[PDB]
Amino acid sequence: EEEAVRLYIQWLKDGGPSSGRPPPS
Repeated sequence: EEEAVRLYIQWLKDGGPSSGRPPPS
């Protein structure tokens, strides 16, 4: 991957679109 994901999935590891944050983008 490209950290399309690795900040994402990972953001998603954080809880995705329901994280305390928002997506990688």
